[PDB]
Amino acid sequence: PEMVRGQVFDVGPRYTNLSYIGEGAYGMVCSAYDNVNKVRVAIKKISPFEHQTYCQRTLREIKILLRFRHENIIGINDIIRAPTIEQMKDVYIVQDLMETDLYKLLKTQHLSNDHICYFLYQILRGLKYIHSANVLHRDLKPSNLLLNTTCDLKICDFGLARVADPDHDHTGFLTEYVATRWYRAPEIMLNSKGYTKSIDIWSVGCILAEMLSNRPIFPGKHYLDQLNHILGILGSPSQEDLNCIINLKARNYLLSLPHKNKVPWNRLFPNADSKALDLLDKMLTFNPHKRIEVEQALAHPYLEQYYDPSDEPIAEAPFKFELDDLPKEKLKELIFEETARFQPG
Ligand SMILES: O=C(CN1Cc2ccc(-c3nc(NC4CCOCC4)ncc3Cl)cc2C1=O)N[C@H](CO)c1ccccc1
Repeated sequence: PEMVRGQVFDVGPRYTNLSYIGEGAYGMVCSAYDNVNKVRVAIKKISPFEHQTYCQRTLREIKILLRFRHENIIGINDIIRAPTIEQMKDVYIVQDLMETDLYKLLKTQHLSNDHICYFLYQILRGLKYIHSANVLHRDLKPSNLLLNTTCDLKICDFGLARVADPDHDHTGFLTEYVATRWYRAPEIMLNSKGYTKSIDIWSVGCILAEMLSNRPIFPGKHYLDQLNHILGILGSPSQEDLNCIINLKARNYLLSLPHKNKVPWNRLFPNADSKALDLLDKMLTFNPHKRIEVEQALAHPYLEQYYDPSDEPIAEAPFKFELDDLPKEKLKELIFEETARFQPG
């Protein structure tokens, strides 16, 4: 078999001429020539069966992405694994190959207002579909937005995604959380388990802000520093928004802080389109109940040149699947079952 940077890449006969793309905790990714469709593809090798939480992510990723079909959501084209559970140590997930991601693009490229508008439109168009399936992405960030050579955008990495559960969203103050720090909504640190659609809109707000300046808007250096940054720009919460936080630890923390005034968006972003800043403000609302929803965001005047609800599809039914209690050994079985459709047969 072909190897790349040490690892065996058992992807043939269909996929040949591998080039290394990158690596992480997930595994390793290469481009490969697909000998059926005659295009290069992305292939990521995942080796998760020795820890339950890698199994969870892999299964969430697989189940969600096979059910979803949308232009602004990365699909799964093919999955390669051994023919038996016993022999299955790796899963190879085949996906459309994208030129870059919004993280890499933001470190080197100034975005025109027309690019920001188009990228924001596509994020929200994909997110409309996600939310319509009652799913929360929960880790939206520049590196999870893939881009092709014509700036078409696809949301990727559904391994932290959850079915929405707003009746069980409440928790205590400083309750530990998994998703990416700079894009975490203020309520995560105060009283939310991150089980409502509003968590994703916050992350989109952060991404909008970052597109306007090429710098993260709330670059907290650790867990409660993240609220420090947030409140440094939004200013102190209003009496009404505070009264919505019934948890006493969280409310009294907020009351203990000196009063801070709102930094106006147009001084933080002096060159930004004023409509973009109005939408930003509505996505970066402190109170999650008052935060704009995806369909409202799409209908915002900033996006008028693209808004077309008949061309912003929704999912055919809500998604349902839970996984926290299931062992490593059951999750292997489910990944095996979920990938069977791709086997010769
Ligand atoms: O799978 C992932 C996360 N990842 C990693 C990755 C790498 C590359 C591409 C990708 N990249 C490109 N092009 C690139 C060209 C170079 O510039 C950048 C873009 N084109 C297409 C794709 Cl799909 C996509 C992904 C993705 O979704 N994590 C699973 C589930 O959470 C997981 C499972 C178990 C434990 C931990 C995590």
